[PDB]
Amino acid sequence: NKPIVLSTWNFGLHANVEAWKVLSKGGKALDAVEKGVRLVEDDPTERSVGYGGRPDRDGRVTLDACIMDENYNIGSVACMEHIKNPISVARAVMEKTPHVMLVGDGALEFALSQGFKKENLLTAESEKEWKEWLKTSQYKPIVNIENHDTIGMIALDAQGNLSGACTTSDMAYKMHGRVGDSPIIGAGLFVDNEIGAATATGHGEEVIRTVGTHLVVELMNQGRTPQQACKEAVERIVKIVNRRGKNLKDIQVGFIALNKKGEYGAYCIQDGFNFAVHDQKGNRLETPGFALK
Amino acid sequence: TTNKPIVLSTWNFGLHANVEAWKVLSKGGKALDAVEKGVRLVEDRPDRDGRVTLDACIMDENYNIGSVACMEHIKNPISVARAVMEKTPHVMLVGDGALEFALSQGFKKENLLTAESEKEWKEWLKTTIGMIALDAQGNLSGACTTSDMAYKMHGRVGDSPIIGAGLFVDNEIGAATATGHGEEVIRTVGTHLVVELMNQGRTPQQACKEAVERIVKIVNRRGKNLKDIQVGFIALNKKGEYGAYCIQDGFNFAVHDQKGNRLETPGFALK
Ligand SMILES: N[C@@H](CC(=O)NO)C(=O)O
Repeated sequence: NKPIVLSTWNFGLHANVEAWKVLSKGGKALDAVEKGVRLVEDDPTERSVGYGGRPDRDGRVTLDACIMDENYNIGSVACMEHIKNPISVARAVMEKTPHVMLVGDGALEFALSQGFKKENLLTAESEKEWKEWLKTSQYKPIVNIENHDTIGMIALDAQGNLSGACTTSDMAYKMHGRVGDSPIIGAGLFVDNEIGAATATGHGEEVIRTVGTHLVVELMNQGRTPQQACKEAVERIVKIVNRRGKNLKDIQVGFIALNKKGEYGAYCIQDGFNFAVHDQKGNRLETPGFALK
Repeated sequence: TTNKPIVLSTWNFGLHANVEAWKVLSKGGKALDAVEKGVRLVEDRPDRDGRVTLDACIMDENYNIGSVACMEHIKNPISVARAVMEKTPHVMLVGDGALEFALSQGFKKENLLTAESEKEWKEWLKTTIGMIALDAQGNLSGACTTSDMAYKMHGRVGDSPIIGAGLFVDNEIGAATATGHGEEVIRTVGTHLVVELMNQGRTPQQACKEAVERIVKIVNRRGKNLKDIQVGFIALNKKGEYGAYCIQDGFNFAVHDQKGNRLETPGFALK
């Protein structure tokens, strides 16, 4: 039932508190996801443990984010530098332009024109670690409990409307200009008010290649419970990884989903993914099942 | 009875791209080379700041994908997209980083703004192809490419470089490529939708039409007038059956199999 908000990782547990304040007050799902994410972007303690702080291999912090409302309105930004609140900029792309995605310079120029301010997002430690990783430049992207940077959040409000948001600076030491799943509708996020929503975390390339969240939602449309849909999407990714001659231990993909009745579910390739669910009973960290036994 | 090889592409000028793909396919070549060469032909207006930025993506028979968006100074984006897929651990590069990669792979940096495109942009200030193929081995691939920024905001990205929007290929199901307003293809994840419908037992024709019909319903729920929204798809399955459908009339597509290259007009929803 409802309202209910679900989100990826510890960062999501934190974002959930603000999201829930909006939701419990009868607020719009879209404000609640924007407001929950902004709570973590703006929390200096979260930033200080690395939130939104990963640099690409050129030492540049570049952010991917998108947001989706209950009526297929979307906004997204990819490879955006110097702006701390990318979800809000994505919301502006949605609301203030006839486009759905800006990237690079253009996404920053647009942010600046909407009143957002340039700041340095690169902490000294991250800079230091970057300088150190550059000695060998061995790109080994990892996504787990100790290494992640995503808030994917999906919520059903009091009116029975869905919305969602996804955002990251991951992956650290990506090639400059690299875009993950986080800003791509149907990869890192998809919301259809008639069926359900889903968001994701893990190796973005794999999410993008399988159009993961769209698949999850289409599986809810085809009769699956949210959990079953996440499981089947993950099982699709597992087959594809194998057909590709790759080793599944190198790949983490986690999905969470919400249907229109507020039922929820979650599944992942590997153990080492958790999500946060806040309904009327409170805010909980749950760990779903996984395919790689 | 499989119909292979077969290539389809969007719009009238698909006829010509099809002839380049067919040179590859008629010799038993890979779908992947066929679509690449095909949309290269199309490659051989700027954004509102006078900058020519290009988008492309490519998808082969085994879920390999590559994509470039808002990339400047490189004529043949589809081939950089192919380099992304094959030579990087990533699937999409944009902006300056896509260019820096292109240059490291030996692509030539060039000026893309023609004499007359420049003067038409200054003027305005004062006032695209998808291709899918099935090769002789029975494998699919797809490519699309776009170079018209239509004076949009610097950094705007349409559907051409987004997997599941402008292009999707599943070798155990089929392939689709999209036409029409990028923002609407993106929002509806159009080509992934088409292919999952083929996976739900629709023929390519039925999947294109039902995709479009779901999207008409979405446009309705958004309070927009269908006349302002153009979306369409062409699709191919593993048996070489194909189809095509759109919201509105006036889009054609080109199809080449052993019966030859030809232009066809699909059905449309807006009557
Ligand atoms: N999906 C992100 C990585 C991630 O989930 N990080 O927690 C990416 O590919 O950029």
